[PDB]
Amino acid sequence: ETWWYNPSIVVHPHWREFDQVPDAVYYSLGIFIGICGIIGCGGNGIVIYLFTKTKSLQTPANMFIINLAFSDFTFSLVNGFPLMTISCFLKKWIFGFAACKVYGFIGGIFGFMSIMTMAMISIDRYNVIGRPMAASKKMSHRRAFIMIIFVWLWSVLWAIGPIFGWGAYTLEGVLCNCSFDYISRDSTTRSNILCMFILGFFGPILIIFFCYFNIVMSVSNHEKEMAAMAKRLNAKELRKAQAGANAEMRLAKISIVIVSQFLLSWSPYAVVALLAQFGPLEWVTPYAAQLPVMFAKASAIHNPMIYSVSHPKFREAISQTFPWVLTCCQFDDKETEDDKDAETEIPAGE
Ligand SMILES: *C/C=C(C)/C=C/C=C(C)\C=C\C1=C(C)CCCC1(C)C
Repeated sequence: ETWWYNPSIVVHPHWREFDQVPDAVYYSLGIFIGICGIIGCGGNGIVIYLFTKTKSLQTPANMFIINLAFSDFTFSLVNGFPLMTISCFLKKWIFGFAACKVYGFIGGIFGFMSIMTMAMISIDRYNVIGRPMAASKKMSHRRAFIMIIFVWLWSVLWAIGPIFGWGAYTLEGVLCNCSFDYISRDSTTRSNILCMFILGFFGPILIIFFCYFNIVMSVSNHEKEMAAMAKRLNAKELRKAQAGANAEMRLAKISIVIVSQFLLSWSPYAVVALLAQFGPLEWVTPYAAQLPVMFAKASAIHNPMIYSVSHPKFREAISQTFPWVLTCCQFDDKETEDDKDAETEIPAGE
């Protein structure tokens, strides 16, 4: 009688009025997300593997990197193959309501976790680079451990609403994947949406901007300070300190790119959702929602590749364990120099 009917999940009327997209579209969708599964799990596993097992990557702050990779790993796993990919190739979500809820909840829980984790990373950056060299503070296992616990609590908190009625996780677009309900406009649903956007999204963003804008409005605070101590009878040994700042600065840079990646990837979909909840629902067409959600879902497969082309110590480790990966991005000793000087200790004024 209909092409959208699902015996397990009641599809919202809105997605029911559209014609069914072509077969080629479903197949491309499944192939697409399936490849995010491969790259995502593959790439994130490597970072988790390499970071937890390499000695040069054993600093507390790196725990955030691992947590981020775990987040992205699980997102790519659950959101790709087999729940969505298989659903696409059958042009139907054949896994039941319970799976859909788990799917949507897992998508949100780790989506909120990746930015909040980034927030914790932006904080570390502010303590090492954002503050003055005299008060510079490195991350401690204690601190880091507590921070990720906050991350986990926070992430689960703002994504579990729909699990208890304060919102919902159902099918969207072509009905082969799940997410939260941004169509229904009841008090309950709308409050959870507002909470997701404000607490889950805007929240960590503020932390980010407040930390990076704070690192920018301190580049000069540091510019001067570097000199005052430089001519401060600071001998050739000064170079060391300088290398350290370069090394840290590079990582801070990286942090911003992965954050930029996240925003560029999620902001579109976010917007399409808001239109459906506050604007012309007629704009929210099958592709209007689908294509931008795919872009968002792939977000969880980028950091690893970003790291592989800009992270020196990490690039080192790869060359030493899975060198084929660095083919087009060949590694060289010179990439780790700044870390050498920054750590090479001076023997009593040398
Ligand atoms: C494919 C499945 C998806 C995208 C499930 C998403 C769930 C969810 C609660 C998402 C929340 C958001 C982000 C994460 C970042 C961008 C803004 C939100 C609030 C849409």
